[PDB]
Amino acid sequence: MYLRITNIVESSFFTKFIIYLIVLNGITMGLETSKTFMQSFGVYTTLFNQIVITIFTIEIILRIYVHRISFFKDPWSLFDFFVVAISLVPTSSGFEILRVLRVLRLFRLVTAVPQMRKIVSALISVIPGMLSVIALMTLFFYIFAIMATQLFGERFPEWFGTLGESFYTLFQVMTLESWSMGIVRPLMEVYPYAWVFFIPFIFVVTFVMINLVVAICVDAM
Amino acid sequence: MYLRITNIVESSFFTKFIIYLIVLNGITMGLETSKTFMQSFGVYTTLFNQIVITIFTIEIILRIYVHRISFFKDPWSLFDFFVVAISLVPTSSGFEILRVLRVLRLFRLVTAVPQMRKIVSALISVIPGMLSVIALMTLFFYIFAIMATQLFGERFPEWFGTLGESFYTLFQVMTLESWSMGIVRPLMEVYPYAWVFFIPFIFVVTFVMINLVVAICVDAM
Amino acid sequence: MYLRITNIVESSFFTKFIIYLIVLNGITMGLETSKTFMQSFGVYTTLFNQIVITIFTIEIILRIYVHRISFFKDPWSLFDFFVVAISLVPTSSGFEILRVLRVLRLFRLVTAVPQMRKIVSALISVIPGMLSVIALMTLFFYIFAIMATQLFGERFPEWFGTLGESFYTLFQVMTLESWSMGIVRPLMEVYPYAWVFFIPFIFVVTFVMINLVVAICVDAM
Amino acid sequence: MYLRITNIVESSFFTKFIIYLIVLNGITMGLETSKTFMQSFGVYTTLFNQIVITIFTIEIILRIYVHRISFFKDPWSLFDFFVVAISLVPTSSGFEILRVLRVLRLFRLVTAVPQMRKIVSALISVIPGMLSVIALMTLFFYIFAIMATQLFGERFPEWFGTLGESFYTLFQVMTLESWSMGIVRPLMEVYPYAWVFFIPFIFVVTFVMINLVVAICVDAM
Repeated sequence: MYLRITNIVESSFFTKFIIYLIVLNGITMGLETSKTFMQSFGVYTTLFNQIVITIFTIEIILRIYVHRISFFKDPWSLFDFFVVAISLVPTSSGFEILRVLRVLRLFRLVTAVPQMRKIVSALISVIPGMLSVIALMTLFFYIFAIMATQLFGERFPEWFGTLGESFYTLFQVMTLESWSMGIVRPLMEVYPYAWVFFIPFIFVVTFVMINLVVAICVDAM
Repeated sequence: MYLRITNIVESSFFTKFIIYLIVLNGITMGLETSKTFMQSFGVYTTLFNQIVITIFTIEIILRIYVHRISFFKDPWSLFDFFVVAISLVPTSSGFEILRVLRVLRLFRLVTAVPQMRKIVSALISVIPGMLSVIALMTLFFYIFAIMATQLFGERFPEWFGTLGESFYTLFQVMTLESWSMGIVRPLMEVYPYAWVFFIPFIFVVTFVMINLVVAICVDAM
Repeated sequence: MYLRITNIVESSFFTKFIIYLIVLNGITMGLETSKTFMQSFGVYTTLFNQIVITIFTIEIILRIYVHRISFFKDPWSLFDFFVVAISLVPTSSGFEILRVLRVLRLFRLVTAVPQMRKIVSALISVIPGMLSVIALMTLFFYIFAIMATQLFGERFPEWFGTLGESFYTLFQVMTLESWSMGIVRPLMEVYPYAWVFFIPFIFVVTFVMINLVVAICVDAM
Repeated sequence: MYLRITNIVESSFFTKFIIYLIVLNGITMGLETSKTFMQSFGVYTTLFNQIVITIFTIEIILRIYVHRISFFKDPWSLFDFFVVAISLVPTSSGFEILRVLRVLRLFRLVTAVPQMRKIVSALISVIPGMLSVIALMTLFFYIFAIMATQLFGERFPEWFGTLGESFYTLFQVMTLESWSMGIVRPLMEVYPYAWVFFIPFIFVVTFVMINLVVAICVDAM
């Protein structure tokens, strides 16, 4: 029966059918959002969901047979696998994160549809040639975060009282959001030289970003 | 008479004249702004308005005869058409949106004048080679908008209570405006892990935009 | 005597002497800033100023003789001329703008010193191939500014009650500063669809900027 | 014994060992952050600190013998030298700045590890080809800082009362943070034309930065 199913799976109708449900369930997720719609077509949608997830487990099963080991070595199928598994976990139990994470299946539309795979693929290919810099940066944040925690955490618990607190704040300063009016001016009210810690941080972190950008452009060209 | 008129439309004086009015109506449009001016040269300008729209419906007609089917296949013509059309809709009735959209006619200066067309044409030519990414992103915003609405809309109605409110807020976060001080810090007051939903979102969204820019730059090369 | 002076001006000592005073007066301007220093070396500096400006008028005079018409056709000398003229205007009379504008002479250091001329020259060379786009943009702002003045100036006098008010605000939105929390969220409290006017504005204005950037990189390469 | 030691320093185990401690002291540095941890493994870590700095002064010495004059001519060596030196300065005395600067040792991980050196080296190599612009800009900030101080320092002490306060504020405006809502709008409440000093400043500063980026990108190509 292998080739029998292998012809169903490998078929056109099959994919088109799946890609059909994606956009269908996708639209349903947006309506499941409305408190009103839920009072009307409430159940209609709830059932439509259990249906799709079933149809999708069947599909993922068929695909594994038709691909055996190859499947669990294909990034795209792996995703499809993991994304459907989450959707499988009972509506209740544990936290509703999983209940929310289910919407991640709409990402199935990137997998199932070529071109999308193309862009995503092209974007990710760039990541590798950025890890050296990304690593440099994380070391940088780690070092400055530890320094900030012990330089301002005492009098500024909210923004630097912790290593993670400091990580968050330093990240914020990097995006340049409210860094002066929101964090450094207030800080200088107690530590007049805090600017000696942040301006440099801003320069180094900005310079890198600039370079990083350059890299991608020049390397792609 | 075809060739008779066709020689008027195709004439220099014709274009130069139309371009003359554009800049004139254009200038008079900025005075129509002054509460004071409107108390003096008020009517002068009002009449001058009906005059220009007249002359312009004339011009648009002639052009259609001299071009027939070709006119309604010319992007620039079409624009000129739809922009003068609006300007035609009666001063009253419905809403004043239309009454405001009239100023869109000053865009005719991009049409009537070469060079401007080159830039607009050059800018737009790039759009098509961005649709794969723009689609990817929209999908992304859609998925995260749904998640956010069901994760923070209960306690944060203003920013996430709705799918559309969430779209707006997520766009704001993308432009990085007030994302930390104004949205995420407050959010973490109730949801300590909210940073796990927004930092990644900021990374993905930022990465893409970076790439997209590379593309505009690389492809032009 | 021409060649006599033409040998003084054209000399090395001459330039080095001028470039010397620049950095000298430059440092003096930074001290003239201190309320304290002004209570001590107050006059010392005030005289040192009248001296330099004199020495500089002499210099600019010599240069004109040694160059005649060529002078008033050299951008760099013209600047030097205009910048010294302002410094000439009496300390009193009119407004102190001129009194402040005097500090513009420190820009003499860009003129007098090569390399600086080089960079400035290279930066400005780019401007020309940006005017088409810059023009497009100014038209854009003009049109949207007029629209905003008549769409929100009534209920938001501070930010849109005027054509110029609107120009300023729209510029702010372009730099993306407080555009949502600061201007559009508040605006939507009265005009729920204001986002339909600003998001597009943000996209168009951002797209252009992105392109503009690309241009310079690609054209320079 | 030269070659005897020279074979230890030059050995793999030597480097791997040093790199081992870096990551160890590194990890222990993030725990030294926890108020709690310090109440438990408090001393454990404290002693482990004196141990590492010891081992490191040893390592730095050996290296100097095996390299002599070459050591104090190696940027990376020098860094390792000056970073361990600080870490040597007694826990007490003077200020704890030094006590905090100790964490800078984790930067040794950039030194001791190749690849990291490549990036840092690659990033820095670009700096030199930016000094002409960086000089131009600094001149610019200096001139505008002086002007601003004498134009708004009287009524706006916090942001412009001083040459240095002005430097800080102008830098903030350059990063575009809160420049309108937080600085210029308030300013215009007393000085209606302040927009004539800041928009141009924003244009010049933005233009340059754009170019500077082009340079990093173009030159790498």
